[PDB]
Amino acid sequence: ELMQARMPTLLGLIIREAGKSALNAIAEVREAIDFLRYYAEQTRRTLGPGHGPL
Amino acid sequence: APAPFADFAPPVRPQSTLRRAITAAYRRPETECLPPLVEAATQSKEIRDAAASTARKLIEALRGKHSGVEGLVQEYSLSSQEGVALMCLAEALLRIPDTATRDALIRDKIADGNWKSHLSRSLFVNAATWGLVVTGKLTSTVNDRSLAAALTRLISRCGEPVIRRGVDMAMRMMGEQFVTGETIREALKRSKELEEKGFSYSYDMLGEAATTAADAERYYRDYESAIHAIGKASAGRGIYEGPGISIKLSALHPRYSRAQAARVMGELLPRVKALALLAKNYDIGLNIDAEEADRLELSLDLLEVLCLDGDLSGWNGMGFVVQAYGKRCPFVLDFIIDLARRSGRRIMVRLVKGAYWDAEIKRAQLDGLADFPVFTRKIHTDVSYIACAAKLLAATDVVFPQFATHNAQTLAAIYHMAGKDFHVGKYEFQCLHGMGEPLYEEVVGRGKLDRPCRIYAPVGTHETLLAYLVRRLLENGANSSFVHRINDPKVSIDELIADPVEVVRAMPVVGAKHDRIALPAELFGDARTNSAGLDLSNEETLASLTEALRESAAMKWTALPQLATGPAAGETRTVLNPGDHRDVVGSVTETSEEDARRAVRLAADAAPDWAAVPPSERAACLDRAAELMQARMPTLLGLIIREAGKSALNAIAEVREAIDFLRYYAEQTRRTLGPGHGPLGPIVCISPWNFPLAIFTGQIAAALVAGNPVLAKPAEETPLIAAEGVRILREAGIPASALQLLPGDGRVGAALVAAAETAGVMFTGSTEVARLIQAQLADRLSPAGRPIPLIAETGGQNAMIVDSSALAEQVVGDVITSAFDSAGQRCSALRVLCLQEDVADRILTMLKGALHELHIGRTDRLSVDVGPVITSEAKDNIEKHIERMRGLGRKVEQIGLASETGVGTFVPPTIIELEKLSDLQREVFGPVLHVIRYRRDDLDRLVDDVNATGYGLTFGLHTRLDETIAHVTSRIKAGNLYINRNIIGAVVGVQPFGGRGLSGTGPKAGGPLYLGRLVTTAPVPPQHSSVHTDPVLLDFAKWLDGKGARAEAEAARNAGSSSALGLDLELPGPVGERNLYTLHARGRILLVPATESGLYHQLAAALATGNSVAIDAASGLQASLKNLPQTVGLRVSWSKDWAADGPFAGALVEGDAERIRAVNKAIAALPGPLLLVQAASSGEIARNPDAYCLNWLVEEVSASINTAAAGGNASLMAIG
Amino acid sequence: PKAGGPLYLGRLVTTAPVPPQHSSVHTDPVLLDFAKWLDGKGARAEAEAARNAGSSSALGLDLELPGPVGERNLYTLHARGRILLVPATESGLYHQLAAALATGNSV
Ligand SMILES: Cc1cc2nc3c(=O)[nH]c(=O)nc-3n(C[C@H](O)[C@H](O)[C@H](O)COP(=O)(O)OP(=O)(O)OC[C@H]3O[C@@H](n4cnc5c(N)ncnc54)[C@H](O)[C@@H]3O)c2cc1C
Ligand SMILES: NC(=O)c1ccc[n+]([C@@H]2O[C@H](COP(=O)([O-])OP(=O)(O)OC[C@H]3O[C@@H](n4cnc5c(N)ncnc54)[C@H](O)[C@@H]3O)[C@@H](O)[C@H]2O)c1
Ligand SMILES: O=C(O)c1cccc2c1OCCO2
Ligand SMILES: [Mg+2]
Repeated sequence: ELMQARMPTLLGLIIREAGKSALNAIAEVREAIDFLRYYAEQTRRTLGPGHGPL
Repeated sequence: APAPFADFAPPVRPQSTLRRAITAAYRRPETECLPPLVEAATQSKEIRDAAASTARKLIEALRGKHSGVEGLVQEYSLSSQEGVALMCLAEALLRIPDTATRDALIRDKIADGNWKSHLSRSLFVNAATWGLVVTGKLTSTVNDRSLAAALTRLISRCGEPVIRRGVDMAMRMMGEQFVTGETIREALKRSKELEEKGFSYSYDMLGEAATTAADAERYYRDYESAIHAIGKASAGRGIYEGPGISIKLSALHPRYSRAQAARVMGELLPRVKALALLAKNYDIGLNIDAEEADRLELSLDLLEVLCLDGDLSGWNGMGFVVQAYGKRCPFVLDFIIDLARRSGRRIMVRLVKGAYWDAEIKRAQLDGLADFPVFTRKIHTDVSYIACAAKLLAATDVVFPQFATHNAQTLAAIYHMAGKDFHVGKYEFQCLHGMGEPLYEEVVGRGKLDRPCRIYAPVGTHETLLAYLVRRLLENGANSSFVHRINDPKVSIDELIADPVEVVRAMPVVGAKHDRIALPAELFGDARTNSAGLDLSNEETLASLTEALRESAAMKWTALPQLATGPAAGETRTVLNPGDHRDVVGSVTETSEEDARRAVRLAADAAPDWAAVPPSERAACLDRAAELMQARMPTLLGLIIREAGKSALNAIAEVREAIDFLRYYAEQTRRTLGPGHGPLGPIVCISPWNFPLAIFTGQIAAALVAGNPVLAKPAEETPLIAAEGVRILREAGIPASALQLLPGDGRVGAALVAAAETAGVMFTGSTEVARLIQAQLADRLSPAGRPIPLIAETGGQNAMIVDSSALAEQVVGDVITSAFDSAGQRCSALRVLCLQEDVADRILTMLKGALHELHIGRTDRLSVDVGPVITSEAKDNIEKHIERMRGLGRKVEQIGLASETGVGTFVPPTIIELEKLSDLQREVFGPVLHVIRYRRDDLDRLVDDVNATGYGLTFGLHTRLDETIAHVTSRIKAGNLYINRNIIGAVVGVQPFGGRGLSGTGPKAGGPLYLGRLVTTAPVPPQHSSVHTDPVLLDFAKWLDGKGARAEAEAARNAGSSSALGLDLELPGPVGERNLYTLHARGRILLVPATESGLYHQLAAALATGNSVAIDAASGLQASLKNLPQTVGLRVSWSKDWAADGPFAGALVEGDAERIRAVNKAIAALPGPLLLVQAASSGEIARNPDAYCLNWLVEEVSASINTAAAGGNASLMAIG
Repeated sequence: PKAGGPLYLGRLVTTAPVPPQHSSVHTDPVLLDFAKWLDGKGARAEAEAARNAGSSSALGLDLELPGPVGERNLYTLHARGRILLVPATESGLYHQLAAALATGNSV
């Protein structure tokens, strides 16, 4: 949620630090948001007490 | 000697005017049924507005107070599969009777780890039911690997708390929701609360479809004990205020059917009378539930006798259901109201819509009947219901109407139709326990509509309720169902209160059939017209058939050698009825060997003239012959019944199959044949006695329509129906020179096979005789110097595998039919039943009980289930096998035969229990079922054992479990697979028929490759292609390119593309079934090359079609295949001793004519299966890219899956 | 395992969970032949482990994943290829073989 709300500022940094176009920077932030939400959902679908961390 | 058909199917009683009006409406066109129902259901504008307002009020209350499973899914964030798996686990845990044990297993074993280790029977046997509960969607089979994964996931994620909640939920649902109680005492205890509010009860003890006498006796004593408990509890409240019972006639006799009407009236009726007498003494209701459409009119005969029986006088509790989805409903009501007037009994009439809709659609389509016995649009049933309620409400002085419905619109319409004057006893509503109470708590009581409601209350254990729970859920759970729609937020109240009477009245065509449901005649659409059957439950049909059958027995049937030049003289003998040798059916004049050879020469002379008839006109002859056979079906039935020992049911299907062959091969011709698909020439068609019209017609029709003149050699046992088939084909326009009939024994067949002008042979019969024909043909080459094509369709050792997830009652019916129909004289008949050990004793007990309910006798009576075997020699051979098994100590069950069977040749249906599949070493072509048992872990070995017989014709599997379906169907090697249904009665163009190994050469009869075998250049069949390329072929083509064999590499790539390996089609057919047709590799192909290039072409053809090869080491071509890729090497073996390296599944041969002849003789000498051999010269391989035809290097597999097996049709849930 | 896919998190715990939708109705036929061979040898525990591996393997999984219209996004599980087996004991080798064969691999 924070990355979504702050996407315009994150874009500016990605454009200037990493040489990305605005379109590519948008997709970059989207992918980060999607990783967060995807692994959150996969966790809610799977992880229980017996799945101990490394 | 009883006169033929003198006692074929006499009705229980003479049909009254009222009974005849019922029968007349059985399959009346839907457009004719609806207008009078619309008129009868019409109400004033004022009433329609009042009813809409009442329905809206009821629906607003329903939606305003509106699951346990849904809250469980939500609390634990379960997926649908997890919810289903959880409920399956809960069901299993509730099979543990002791509570403390169950709770310890949950806490200490299930929750902490492996549920599989602690819980012979899949947890997920009933997951289709729980799927309906959780998702509202029906699946016919269970994805048990998905459910197992989901269960592990949910337990590892949520642990004991979710298991506890699932157990408590399933306990409530199965103990209090799907049933009112587990026992009648518990149900009665739980009924007091709503009885105090003004409800009443009718208890449903959940019995139906008795399979054995013992089952029927168990259901009887269950009803009897329930009547006592209910009557004790009623305590004089009477039939309206007090509780009653509902019974199903199918629970009370294992042969409840019109065909067995005499046993029904003699044996079932007294049982109902005894139950009714007890209900009379307690003064409770006893309701007869309505079942399948073909039992409606039969049940009226029981209702009539009971209502006229003075011993039951003084009691008005007899009740009877009528189904408004049925076209006969208003006429049935007229009959019942009149019976109530005559008897003076106020019959309790429960009006329902109907519970068997999907099944009725499927049945009418399967049977090829004129129309459905039920409506096909849901709104038509609604109008029918309201129209029938108007009829009932006009007769409340003489019947007690009971309006069973959960539809608030239907309810409101009848509430206002009935008007303001009411008293208890005038009429009532009814609803289902745990489904209708929300609606009817807005109805019962002075504070509501002050109308009573009787709750239909299921009573039974978990096992009993689950058996047919799917059908009961679909009643209120399909997309068109009110209960489903009231829960759908996208359905408005205005939609729910729509007046079906006015909607139908305004449609462009009142009463039009549903657009998406095919009439049985239109199952195949524009491709061809389906054959039509006959309804042997229809009294008009039975009466007309009786007369046609009697007339057929008065005919002087003959069969003569019908040469191109005219009938020929010969030795004449009588043809006797195998069920009674005193019954002379006709006379056959048999062909001399000289005349058989003359007939081939005449066929050869006539071959150009027949080949010159354009394919479309040849196909038109077949279509005309199909029309003639359809019109002549009743007479043909009579001949088949008497000559071949077949039942009427089986004779109908036989004539239908012949009609379907004619129309199928006609259409396939119109799709394919052109000037370059030249005929072979004279074809000898040799046909068996067991399908004496259908297979006879199929082979001849195919050969004729492909442009070949035919020499038809029918089985010596059944020449008369063959002569009639030839007469019909000639009437349809087949010239006498193109179709010659040569009756006689195998000597006539052999003379035909050996005749120099014989260009091809179509044989259906025993594997041993096919092998003799194969040896004779190996002596011969065509004028072009190529092998004479042989299509040889031979026996089977057909198995059915049944696991612990199958429904025993379904299994037993399919086994009894598959094994003993036609006295087991089908090539497809079930020979070996394989029962998983954990269910084997229960199923075997049921099977033996069902065996003893079969009626064996002369087949000119509808009540006969199993007729004679064809000859005394057949009888002797079968009996020798039985006594050998009995002498080895194997348990043998046999039905006792009536003395009347002595005049014919009968073998009693027999069950033999074997230790191992290898105890059976030869096809026993009779009514003899062998039973073996297997441990679940040995399933794969068992499939090996089935395959190990070398046969591969039909195969059945009964399981609900997708993992088992996938495993077994991937490993079994048979041409016709059947899942959750019987394994017999393959349907032309739907289950293309034919097997592999010792069962046949192929191509399949009634399939798209068949005609292409009967021409010198095979056409491209309809839909015959595949986008898949065999990867070993591709590796071989690359290897060829690496060796510099560039032309062969191109030919290999072309073979890869041309191959139809991987074709995977669904064929059109009836609803409730999926019929699949797939092309697989044949197996290991024997390659006999002469040149390196020939070898490469042979290998390309074989690999492109997925096969492995054995290459003749005597070719000396070993150095031509150096350094093969490992993938190709895995498929390549070299053979010095061909007989030691088989069985092969075909052969490719390269050589000049005498090399081909020599190889063909050597191949014929190989033990085991007849090999489909293709030969070519080296020059032909160079000139013709299709020198070897890829059609014959793939194996066809048909699979027919009963998708209604779980209890309903998921696709038809979306059809309203 | 693939990032943004259902096997990923299971690599980051000491005991992998069963991912959503992770199952297959297909049983490797060479696994089946191996289980029968173990049966014939009396290696009952190993034959059971082999059958259990054959069932729990998701080899053959073939899913369509939710996504935009105008696109079909498919996710399938295939054999890895050839698995290096480094056993110490006969029973260990049979268990390793069962795992590898059940997932469609050579060894
Ligand atoms: C107390 C009780 C006892 C019953 N006893 C019996 C019995 O002994 N025998 C029996 O056969 N039924 C019986 N039924 C009816 C059956 O079980 C269903 O409950 C009933 O048909 C549902 O209709 P409805 O008015 O509840 O709901 P609705 O949603 O109004 O009606 C559903 C019904 O419409 C019909 N239908 C659905 N689709 C189509 C279509 N495409 N074309 C034509 N018709 C269609 C079906 O009959 C379906 O069940 C009984 C019902 C009740 C309430
Ligand atoms: N796969 C199929 O489609 C299919 C269909 C029906 C029957 N069958 C098989 O048919 C068999 C039963 O039929 P049947 O008893 O009539 O079989 P069969 O082998 O006894 O007789 C079939 C035909 O072969 C003829 N015949 C016998 N000896 C011959 C010879 N030496 N040369 C040429 N022709 C000869 C007979 O006259 C008859 O017409 C069973 O084995 C059954 O499984 C197979
Ligand atoms: O019983 C069968 O499966 C079968 C197979 C081939 C031809 C038939 C069959 O039965 C119906 C008549 O014609
Ligand atoms: Mg014979």
